[PDB]
Amino acid sequence: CQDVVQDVPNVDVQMLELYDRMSFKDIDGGVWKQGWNIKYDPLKYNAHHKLKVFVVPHSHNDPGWIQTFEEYYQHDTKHILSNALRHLHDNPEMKFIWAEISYFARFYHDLGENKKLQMKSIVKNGQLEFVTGGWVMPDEANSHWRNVLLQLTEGQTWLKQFMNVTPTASWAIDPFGHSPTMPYILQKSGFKNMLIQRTHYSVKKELAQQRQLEFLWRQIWDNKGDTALFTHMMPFYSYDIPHTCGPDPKVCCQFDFKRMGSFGLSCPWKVPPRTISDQNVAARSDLLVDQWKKKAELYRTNVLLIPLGDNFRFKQNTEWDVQRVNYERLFEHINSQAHFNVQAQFGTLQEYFDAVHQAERAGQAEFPTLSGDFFTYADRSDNYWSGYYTSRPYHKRMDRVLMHYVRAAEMLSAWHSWDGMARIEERLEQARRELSLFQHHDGITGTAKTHVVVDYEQRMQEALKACQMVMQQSVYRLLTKPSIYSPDFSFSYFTLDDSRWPGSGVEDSRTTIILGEDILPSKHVVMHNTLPHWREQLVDFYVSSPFVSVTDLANNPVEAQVSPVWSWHHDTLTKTIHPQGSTTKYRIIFKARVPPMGLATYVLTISDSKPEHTSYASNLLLRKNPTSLPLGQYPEDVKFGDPREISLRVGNGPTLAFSEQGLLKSIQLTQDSPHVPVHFKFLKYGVRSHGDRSGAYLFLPNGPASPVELGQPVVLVTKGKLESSVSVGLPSVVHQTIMRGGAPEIRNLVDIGSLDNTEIVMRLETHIDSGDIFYTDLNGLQFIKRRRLDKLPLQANYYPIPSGMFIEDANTRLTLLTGQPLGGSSLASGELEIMQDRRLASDDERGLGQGVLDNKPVLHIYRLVLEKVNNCVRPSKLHPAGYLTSAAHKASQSLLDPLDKFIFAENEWIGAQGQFGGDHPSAREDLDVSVMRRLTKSSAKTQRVGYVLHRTNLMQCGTPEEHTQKLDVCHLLPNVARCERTTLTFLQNLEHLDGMVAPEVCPMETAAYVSSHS
Ligand SMILES: *[C@H]1O[C@H](CO)[C@@H](O)[C@H](O)[C@H]1NC(C)=O
Ligand SMILES: [Zn+2]
Repeated sequence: CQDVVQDVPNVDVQMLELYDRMSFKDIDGGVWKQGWNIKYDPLKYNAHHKLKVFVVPHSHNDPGWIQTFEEYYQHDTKHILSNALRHLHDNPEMKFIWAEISYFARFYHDLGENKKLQMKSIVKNGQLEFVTGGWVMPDEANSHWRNVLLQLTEGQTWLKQFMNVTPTASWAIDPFGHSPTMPYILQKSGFKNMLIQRTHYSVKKELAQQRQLEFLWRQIWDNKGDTALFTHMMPFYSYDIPHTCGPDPKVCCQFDFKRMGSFGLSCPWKVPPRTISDQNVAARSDLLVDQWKKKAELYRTNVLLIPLGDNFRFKQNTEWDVQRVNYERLFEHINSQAHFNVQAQFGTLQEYFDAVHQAERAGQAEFPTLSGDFFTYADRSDNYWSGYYTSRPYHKRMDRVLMHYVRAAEMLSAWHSWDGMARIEERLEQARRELSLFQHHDGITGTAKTHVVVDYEQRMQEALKACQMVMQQSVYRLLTKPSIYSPDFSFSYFTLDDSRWPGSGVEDSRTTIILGEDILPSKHVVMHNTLPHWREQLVDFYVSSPFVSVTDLANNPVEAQVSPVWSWHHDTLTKTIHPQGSTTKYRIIFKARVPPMGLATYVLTISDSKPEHTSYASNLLLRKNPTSLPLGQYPEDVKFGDPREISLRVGNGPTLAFSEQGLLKSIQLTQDSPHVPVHFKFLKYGVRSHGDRSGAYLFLPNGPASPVELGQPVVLVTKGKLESSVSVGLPSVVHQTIMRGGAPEIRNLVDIGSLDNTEIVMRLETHIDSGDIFYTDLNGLQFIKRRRLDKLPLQANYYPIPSGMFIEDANTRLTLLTGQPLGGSSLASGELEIMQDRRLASDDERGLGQGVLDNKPVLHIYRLVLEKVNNCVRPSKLHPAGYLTSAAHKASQSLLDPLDKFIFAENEWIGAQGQFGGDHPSAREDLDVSVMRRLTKSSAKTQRVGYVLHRTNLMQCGTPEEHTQKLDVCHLLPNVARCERTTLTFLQNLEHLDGMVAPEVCPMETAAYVSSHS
């Protein structure tokens, strides 16, 4: 295995190093506004060395943005695809590329058989080519790598089944900045090439000057280069026709033949296209070939890519004709005029890349190596697209909840083969497709119109219900004596209980377990653990009495804690935000211990008085002018006091101190150790009163953030043996710090209300001497080093925080893990900050046509890990990556893949069993079974189950941490007949494995395996 820590890769371009050296000056470069006046030697091309030009027609189709998926399908996309089928069928030399399989599958299934056959023929013959082949073209900033792989697999599995093709070239022309997670997944999924477009204009200029726009993009930790994927970065400001023929848009716009009047389009540079004729073709060709030869100067081979397309293009039959016939007249002239030394034709993306690599093999070019990412994007001036790292945060959090429910539903149901009447495959395909659709670069990004956001939300709610159905049918089957199991596939044997989604204060969605001597004395509950190691975690349920005790199924008592159910109210009469306790519902909390990829059953039983193994939390309400807070049968009376500082410690864990405003002020790791300053603070950013305004995409603050004025907030302290917490009602945020014996959990119930033109940020202030360095993750997969640059504006220093961020010095590290993607930064040494929500009244001129005024309450979740790192083996100061410690990684897993909780619905569960998975191997802590999916339906004689195995890399800090078992996924199901290593989409077999054993993977590697069972 390669060492991902100690060997700094030697690459030609390392983006952090490039950023440190670049000046980012925004000067007027002439017609290429953000470049320079390109010059070329006319003698470079001649009869023995011609410029080969591939004009690649395309149409950018968004699966929701200004209209919903279905509205665009009906108004635009079905017509584009119907006319592409007709025009390509009738014009053999015409070509077209297509990226979004969600739309193509919607179209293809509605075609009659004759047309399905014509479509398969134009694909098989190379006229219509799929590029990437994912369900969508995903956002690359906020998306989790597991969901980028899920959507890629959904689209490619459909293409293999119906079209018999698997794309090996990727096309990503619209995500707002680009992540190395894409080549990581694509290279492990059979790809050979990829193309990107939205990168900072200063980066395009710098790389163009060195002819480094084509490069072998490897991961930041890859010393050998085996992760490398050839990448083509487009050079100009847009993928539209005016910015794809060459450097001068006033000229290129004349070659977009849809802009002459009858289509309602024109050229803003004021020179319209003119129909090509025999009297003007020489002058028009002279202008176009000049643009092409200028573009060619920015690249190393004699093969040139010229995209020809824009948003929802190629819709009307007359548009297909006007573009095709005019370009055909230009090609016939150009190709017959030797003095141009050009051979131009319509082509596909794969044809371009195959010709580039033929040139490379002929020794005509060598390409530079590159590592790093392409965030944060700016398309012009100081307009940095860091706002969408936070926009519509409710849905960003929903993404992560659904991510986990899809994994858990696919894994729980994979253990058995199911009859078709159970509708398991149907519900899982619906859930995978709605979560996949939301990965779109106007979905999770929060950049769609309000009614489109509602459509994505409704689709995801249906997907969550589908996952719940599959999960509860699977738990009932896995834990019921076989000869007793009698399923009704439409019945709810269990209901899921989720404590953090939508969350307390967001929706009252949880069911109370109703017990009583005259109705039901006890209730079975079941926990699932999707991770491949034994895991303990506190779990809580609402119960109708405080006198409840817990047992495992062998009837062994389990220690439990009961606390009140507290809800916060914005009291419009007293004008204060304060908590109310329930006098008939209570929370019971206990530690569940669950096998690897397994289930564990417990029983909750009511008694007439305080049970021996259940304790009760104390509660203290700090505020001036308190009023009583009765709690029904709860056995401990609420105490009151004036605001004051307080300290809490649960178990042997850290001791946390809080200010009189209920905000953390210090963390003391052990009895002996020091009280380290760690202060939470809430601040607000505003919007500029003149100049450009922040909107869904852009973050354009009117200077550094200002502190939220807190007043004298109400603080609630709950102290228990198993769990303690401090909660405070601040303006727009109920902020909660929860302690269970390890790193605290932070929950913010964020309701920005009607505060227009405001972005609320949560900042941590420490005295850690981090300087200008901080680390943020990319897609939940890797941590990359960031350097704050005072030569760039504040918004350029904001990066996506898809799952975590940290700062450190020689001795101390503070890591904040997140349960949802948000934007953040470290704007000064010792600080971390992360945006909570943003409400903007203005549109930011990128096409959305509205501000962001549809905010709703969201419960954000986090874990805060302060650690000593002086003993850790860390990368050298020149390495571009960082790595988590064991405790930080486990804290991230506690947020993203918590235990699932099921409450048995009926009064009695006949045939109930206590555990499932006790014999499953408990794998080393850095290994995860990211995906477990049965790939065959019940009628297949040979069953197949696919697994994606991911190993992260954790720092070595001196903990012996030992005894774990080897995990061989190919032997998790019995009767194994074959084990194969496959691409990550499961679509191609790469290796037949000896002994039917699937090896574990190396740190930072991901592999897929498929086991076959007789
Ligand atoms: C397409 O798939 C392979 C090449 O990928 C080809 O040999 C096969 O005949 C085609 N279609 C079928 C029958 O799978
Ligand atoms: Zn788009």
